[PDB]
Amino acid sequence: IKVSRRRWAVVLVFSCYSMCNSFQWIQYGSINNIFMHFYGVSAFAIDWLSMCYMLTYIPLLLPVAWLLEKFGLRTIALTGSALNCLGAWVKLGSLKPHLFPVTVVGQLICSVAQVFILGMPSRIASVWFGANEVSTACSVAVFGNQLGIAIGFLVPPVLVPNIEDRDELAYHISIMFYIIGGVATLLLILVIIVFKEKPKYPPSRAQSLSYALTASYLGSIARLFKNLNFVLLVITYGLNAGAFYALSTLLNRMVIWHYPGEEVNAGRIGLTIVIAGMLGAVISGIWLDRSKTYKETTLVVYIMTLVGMVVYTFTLNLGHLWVVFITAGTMGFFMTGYLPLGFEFAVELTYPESEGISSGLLNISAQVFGIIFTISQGQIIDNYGTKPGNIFLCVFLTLGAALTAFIKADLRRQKANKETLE
Repeated sequence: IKVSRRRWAVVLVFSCYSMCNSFQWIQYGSINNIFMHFYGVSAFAIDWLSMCYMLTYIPLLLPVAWLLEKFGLRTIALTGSALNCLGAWVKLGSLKPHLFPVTVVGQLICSVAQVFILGMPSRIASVWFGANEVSTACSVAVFGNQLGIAIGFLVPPVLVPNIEDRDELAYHISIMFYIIGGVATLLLILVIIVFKEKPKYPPSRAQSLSYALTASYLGSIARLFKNLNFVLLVITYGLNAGAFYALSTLLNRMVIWHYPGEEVNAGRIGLTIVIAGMLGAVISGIWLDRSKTYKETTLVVYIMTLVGMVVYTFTLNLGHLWVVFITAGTMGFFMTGYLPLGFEFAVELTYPESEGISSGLLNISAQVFGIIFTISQGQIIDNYGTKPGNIFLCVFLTLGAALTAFIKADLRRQKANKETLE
């Protein structure tokens, strides 16, 4: 068994166009107050450019999983990169005040490519890396996707200033679309020449066993939904992860409403939320591995997410910009840090069911609640101001905190692991 040096280039290029794809998800929500003026549509319409990523994930998750297991890894990788590249070039045809529907068509194509990209953070690690490197390679793939959102907040406010003149505003928007289109096309060329179908030699003994080994999705889903403990965890995971999508999409609307101007600083808050959360994941992941106390750390971290919202909700309008950075950073520190806790707690409760099925339900719950929260909070912000909009998320996250408390620590995988040893 020998491993090839190509394994690091495979993840590096994958994390690059996953970074580009995540940029296009939030490139409209970071400058939401600017795209409203360019196209003349309301804030609800601009939020759809960030929510169509959520909608397409729900029905396309299962077929893409079947496609990935059928046509291999390279075919899905080419499809995901080409659609991401194709969607970026379609957007450049929408550089007119009246061509908003062209933007939606272009973003929907990028929305389809999101499913083909988020489907294999882990599968790339299995095929290309040995048993020791599976854990770190899977995190690097997720590392790029999260870092794309951080770039997606900081950059658009710098490239696109708040100009009343549509004709001059279109040039600045054109620069942003050209760079993303150029990067996506440049990475699409890279995907063609590096991503191969499989490494020349197996990377680990398990992969050799996996290749030699070579029920249905609906059969598994029935059994997981019989686990009451997992059903509660699915709901609580959706409330937390969905609150992240809702707040990220509406972050520009909340910040600009209380601080006129300062579009560039609103992007910095978005970067602060993501970057702090990226540090939250590694701390929570390391702590959970060492302590192995899945139930207690899930409740403590989930409560801190509620505490983050409470301090964020009331300190946003105090009139101080720096305190928003601290409150949003702490708020984002625990929201993204809860994601590794939810995944590990779900696999622990659903043993020996496949991790892909368990993680798929959590992701679907995240997108379903992301659409509900974004729609409901948007109407509340429009009609009742931004404070009831954030309070609405605080109330729901409080409901999730109680539901998590009733989850029984049925850590059956830990029981199974010690059973094999004895």
